[PDB]
Amino acid sequence: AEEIKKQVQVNVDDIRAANIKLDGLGRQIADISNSISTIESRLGEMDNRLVGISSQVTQLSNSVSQNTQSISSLGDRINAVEPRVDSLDTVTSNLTGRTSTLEADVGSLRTELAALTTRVTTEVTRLDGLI
Amino acid sequence: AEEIKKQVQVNVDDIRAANIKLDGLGRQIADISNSISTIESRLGEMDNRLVGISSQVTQLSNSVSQNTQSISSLGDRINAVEPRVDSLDTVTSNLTGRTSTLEADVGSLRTELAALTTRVTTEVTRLDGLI
Amino acid sequence: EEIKKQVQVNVDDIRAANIKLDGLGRQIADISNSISTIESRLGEMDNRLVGISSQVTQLSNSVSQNTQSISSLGDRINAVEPRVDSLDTVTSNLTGRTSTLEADVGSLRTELAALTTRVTTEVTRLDGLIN
Ligand SMILES: [Cl-]
Ligand SMILES: [Cl-]
Ligand SMILES: [Cl-]
Ligand SMILES: [Cl-]
Repeated sequence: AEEIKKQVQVNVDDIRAANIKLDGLGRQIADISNSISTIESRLGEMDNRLVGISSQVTQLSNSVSQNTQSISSLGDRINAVEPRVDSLDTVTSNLTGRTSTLEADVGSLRTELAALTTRVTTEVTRLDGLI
Repeated sequence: AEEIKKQVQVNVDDIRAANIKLDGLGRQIADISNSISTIESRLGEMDNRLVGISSQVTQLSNSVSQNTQSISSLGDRINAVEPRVDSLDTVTSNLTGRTSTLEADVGSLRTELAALTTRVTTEVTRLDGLI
Repeated sequence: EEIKKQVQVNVDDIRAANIKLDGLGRQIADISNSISTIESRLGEMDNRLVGISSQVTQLSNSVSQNTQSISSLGDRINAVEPRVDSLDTVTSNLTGRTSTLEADVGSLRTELAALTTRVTTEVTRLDGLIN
């Protein structure tokens, strides 16, 4: 029949349009599959960056721990030096005052020795004059 | 003719069902393309975040490097101070002994001069008596 | 006859298109699984960046404490050094004053011995003139 042949031909056409659509979707899918492989490789490149940064942070963490310890060692050394310098300031104050006292005492002894030298002359001259 | 007509309608229905299913698959693919765009935008935000993290790690590294150098300089300055304080301990210990010796010697000279002073008085009184 | 054959060809073509549709459906399901895994990897990456920044901030605070300690130690060594320089100078002046005292006391020692001998010489002489 005429109506039957016409519908059959419309179905042939519609099956062709559905196959065009299937071909288009297959290409969209293939391209997406390929693009996800590149995204996975972009993730790998970022993973590589993070491994290098983490390695640098761990190296810095070790350096900070060494420096915390070195600072503690320097602190023990300056802790120890300071009282030794305080003690030298005390000993030098002590010696300065004792040196000034010696210089006064030697000066007094020098003048007293000159007075006794003069006295021996005075008295010997006097006694000699009486003889 | 009858069987043909019935199968032609089954084909009309099956072609329409295939089209509806193809349209549903197209919408699933559009959703995946949207998921891909979001993933790419997350990766781009991570790249941008890495500019700040790299900058911060480098700033930290440089601060640690400066501190390592400061510790080295301070250690050299304490290494230089220590033997100077050891030297001053020696210098002041030897000066202390020389100051104590001078104090004993000046004390002895003072008492020896007092002995001679009285000897002069005694001998002059004696000689005066004989004249 | 021709119509009957074309209708069965359409049945065959619809069945082939349905195999392809079912295959594409499964390929889309697989791609959806790949996307879910990528989203999980992004979540892990996001936290790996948060973990690095957390560690860098913590380390920065430890470094700040060490920079502070270094400044403190630097203030202490800056203060100690001029005190040691001063002790070198003061002890050098005290040494010169001690050497001068030793020469002066030595001289007064010899002079006092000479005056002791002079008193003996002169008393013997005066006794000789009287007796
Ligand atoms: Cl290391
Ligand atoms: Cl972050
Ligand atoms: Cl950071
Ligand atoms: Cl006489």
